[PDB]
Amino acid sequence: KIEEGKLVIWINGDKGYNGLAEVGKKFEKDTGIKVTVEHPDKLEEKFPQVAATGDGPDIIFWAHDRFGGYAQSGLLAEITPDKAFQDKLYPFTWDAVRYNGKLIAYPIAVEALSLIYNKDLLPNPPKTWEEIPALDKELKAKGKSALMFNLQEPYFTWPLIAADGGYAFKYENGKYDIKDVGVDNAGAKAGLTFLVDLIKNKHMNADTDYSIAEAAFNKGETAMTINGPWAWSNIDTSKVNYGVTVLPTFKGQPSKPFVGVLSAGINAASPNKELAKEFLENYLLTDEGLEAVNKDKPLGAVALKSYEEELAKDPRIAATMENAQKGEIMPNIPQMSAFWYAVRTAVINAASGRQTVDAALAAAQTNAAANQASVVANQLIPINTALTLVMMRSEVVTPVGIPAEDIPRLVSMQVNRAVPLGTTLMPDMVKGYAA
Ligand SMILES: OC[C@H]1O[C@H](O[C@H]2[C@H](O)[C@@H](O)[C@@H](O[C@H]3[C@H](O)[C@@H](O)[C@@H](O)O[C@@H]3CO)O[C@@H]2CO)[C@H](O)[C@@H](O)[C@@H]1O
Repeated sequence: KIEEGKLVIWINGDKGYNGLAEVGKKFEKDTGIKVTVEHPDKLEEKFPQVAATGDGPDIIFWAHDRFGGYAQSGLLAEITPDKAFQDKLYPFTWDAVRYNGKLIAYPIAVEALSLIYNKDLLPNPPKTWEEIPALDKELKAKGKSALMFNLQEPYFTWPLIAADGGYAFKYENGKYDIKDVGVDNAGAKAGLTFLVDLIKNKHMNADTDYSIAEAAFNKGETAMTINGPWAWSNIDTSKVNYGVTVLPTFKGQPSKPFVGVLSAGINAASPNKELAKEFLENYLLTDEGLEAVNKDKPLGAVALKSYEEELAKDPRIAATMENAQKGEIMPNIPQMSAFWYAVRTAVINAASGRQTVDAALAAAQTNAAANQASVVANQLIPINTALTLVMMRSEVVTPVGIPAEDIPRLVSMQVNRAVPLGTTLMPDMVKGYAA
């Protein structure tokens, strides 16, 4: 699918890919180089799996946190901006995409979660997490809710987990100490406990995901959500009169969102490295280029100084940078995805009641040092067999499969194909796995 003299680009489905495609059509008009923008599911998992070979796209877009792992594995071309080009972008954004000395991607924009609120339900939004139970009660009476946001992705809960002292890897000297993990300290427990009580007290549902929370906010049913700049386009379109503001504090500490830098990497395997560079440097990272993407879905505070100077005038963007400042830039180290999986698991388990907070975070501290494991058949499993534990073991494999953490829930569910011993159990092999 990668061919000399064409570009294939991958970007996430929540970003402005139609806008990016317009930049691509301008590139093609100038250069004769066809550009195809795709937004695959699980692209960030898909990329390391397929570029491992020589496949995948010429250009990949993601937050910088995933980049060091791609670099560590040799999947990224070292990029070669000249000093004048580097000077067009904020130094702290190049920092985000520097790994083991080398620039491994182009920074595009600075993403931080903010509190989004409906001015016609809550004209004065809460300054603290602690007042939200009371607010939800008052609003429940009016047939509304106070707050909904995606609880299936740790990105969204981390600001609260971090507020009172949770952290990922301790930053010491000038290094991240990957032996000093902070997902199971007192502050982390306090934050996750506070969320678990929101659910226990019926102020939030453990099953709330991205699209549920978005539909509810945009339909005027809940007073508040937590989301990024990319979400503002759809709220605009729904004519909710909304504001963007600083996240609530918890125990008098600011929420500390993990800050991402949307970045564009060039595939080490691409025979279009120069074309990709000229697309990125001369078409995308221009006022016009970024405008076109931003108009589709807002980017946040862009890395390009000249266009940010304009965007910075928007209170929404100032709100984004205030939240950014209170939070922390994500590491880009390879251990970041293991960290995220460990915390994903902990949050989902604690919130659903499958595990206590303390137990869930103890497991997260241990798992942050490991890697996401998948279900592997421990026996020949004939077609239509109801799964028992002795049929399933756990292994760190690529491509990943059903999460090993799902084994208990798999018990009694049926496979729809014969699964040989040692085969990775995939989601499409199990009947009813969608639920
Ligand atoms: O939860 C499992 C998940 O963990 C890792 O995903 C994290 C991303 O790496 C990280 O950048 C961030 O993702 C957010 C984006 O930055 C933002 O642009 C927007 O698209 O929302 C994203 C959150 O949904 O946080 C997530 C974790 O929540 C890991 O790399 C993934 O492969 C893995 O599936």
